[PDB]
Amino acid sequence: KRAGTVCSNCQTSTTTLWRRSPMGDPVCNACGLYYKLHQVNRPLTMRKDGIQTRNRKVSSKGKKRR
DNA sequence: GTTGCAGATAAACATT
DNA sequence: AATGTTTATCTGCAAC
Ligand SMILES: [Zn+2]
Repeated sequence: KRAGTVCSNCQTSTTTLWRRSPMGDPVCNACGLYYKLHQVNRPLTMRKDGIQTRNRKVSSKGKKRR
C-alpha cells in the first residue's frame, strides 16, 4: 500500500523501506530508526526529494556457512 | 517457484 | 583524527 502512504513524521513519499510506528502511523525508513533511537520529532532539513544512495558496502552477506 | 514486506548490519558523514 | 550518529542496501520468511 504505497498509494498515498506519506511519512507521518516527515511526509516524504520516497522511502527505501516503509516502517510502522508504535502508534500505527506510517513512517519512512529514516524516521523509524531516528525516532526509535531518540523518540523525538526533528525538522525536515535532513530531507531531499529523491532517495539518497551510496556505494554498496563490501558485499558482506549472510554469504555462507550453515 | 515467485513475489512482497519487515527487520538488522555495517559503512560513511558530520561533529568536535 | 576518533567517536557518535545516521541512513541505504542486503537478506530472509510466509503465503499462494
Ligand atoms: Zn520520515
